[PDB]
Amino acid sequence: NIQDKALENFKANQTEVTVFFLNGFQMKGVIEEYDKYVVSLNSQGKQHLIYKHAISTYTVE
Amino acid sequence: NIQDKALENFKANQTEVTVFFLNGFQMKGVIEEYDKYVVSLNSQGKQHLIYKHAISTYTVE
Amino acid sequence: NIQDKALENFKANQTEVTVFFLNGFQMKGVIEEYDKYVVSLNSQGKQHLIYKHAISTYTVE
Amino acid sequence: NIQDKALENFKANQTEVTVFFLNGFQMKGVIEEYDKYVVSLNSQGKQHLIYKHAISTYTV
Amino acid sequence: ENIQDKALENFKANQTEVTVFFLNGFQMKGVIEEYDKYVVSLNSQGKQHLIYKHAISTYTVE
Amino acid sequence: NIQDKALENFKANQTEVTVFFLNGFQMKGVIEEYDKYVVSLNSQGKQHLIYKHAISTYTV
RNA sequence: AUUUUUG
Repeated sequence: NIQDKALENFKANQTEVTVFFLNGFQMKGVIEEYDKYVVSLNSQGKQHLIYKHAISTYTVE
Repeated sequence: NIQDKALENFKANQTEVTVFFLNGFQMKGVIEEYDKYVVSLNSQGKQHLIYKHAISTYTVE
Repeated sequence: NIQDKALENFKANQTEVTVFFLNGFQMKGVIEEYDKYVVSLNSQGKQHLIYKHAISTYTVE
Repeated sequence: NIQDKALENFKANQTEVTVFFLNGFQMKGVIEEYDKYVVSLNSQGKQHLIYKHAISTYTV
Repeated sequence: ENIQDKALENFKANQTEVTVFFLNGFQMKGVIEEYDKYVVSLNSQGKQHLIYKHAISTYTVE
Repeated sequence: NIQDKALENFKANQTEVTVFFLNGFQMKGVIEEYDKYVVSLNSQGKQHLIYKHAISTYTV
């Protein structure tokens, strides 16, 4: 299970991740929480709740 | 459940959330009800029964 | 399950809903009958068997 | 289960149905077979095996 | 009752020229080498292609 | 099952895989690891955790 | 509502 380990890892190290969506949209932020379907991303201070079915790629720095 | 506890929060407080669809379009309204597949959003008097598969993110102004 | 309760209501009350597709297209008709995977709509005479995966939102007044 | 009741009468009566795809493109033909995921459509003279996930609506 | 695997089968053995249609509009021609629940392997321009079924719209011959 | 076989192979010898996304875009790299849903691809120095629902084709 | 038909 690479996913939970990766999300867990980001959440922990408070890594600034770039989330690429399927429609070409994107947000740079920090993964705060997450379950089987969503992912909570703190970006520019505002909280964004994201469905994984919309996410495409998670990229680091 | 990160999702459900978030969906209940908006629901309970009549919070004004912005819903972003996978097609870029966005809607603002209160979360009247929800379940495992859809979300009912009261917005501008009219009721919108929205499918989760068509949503990508939730946020507040 | 809010989805089914809302659809029987649209089916019973014989109310004219507007179906918004993911690609931006819209159709305004009446919800004949439905099931798990699809929805039969009587819009502009001819009938249409729509997949819920193509649907974004149901909008009533 | 309305999806099958619909896919049966189209096949049984060799009904000419219009298939609209998610991208808006539309095809015309007769449904010959179908299972859980795909549907075999004969259009003009060539067979097309189509995944339901690629379909938007059926119209007659 | 499962025509998907009945169709993917005849193709494989007869190495018949199949034309794959992607949802994104793309096209690819070739012979079905292998397949399963989630993917399909199509051999085209001397190259191998492992394709997700969720990206495919339709299969057509010739 | 061809998926896990192929995925494991590329991962075995760290092959040069070209991943095509549903939007036609492509990224060339080596499949580090993978699971039922995602795939970790190192390409151009960066590491990308990609969901299988977002991928279209793998090429060698 | 997270890898082939309420996606």
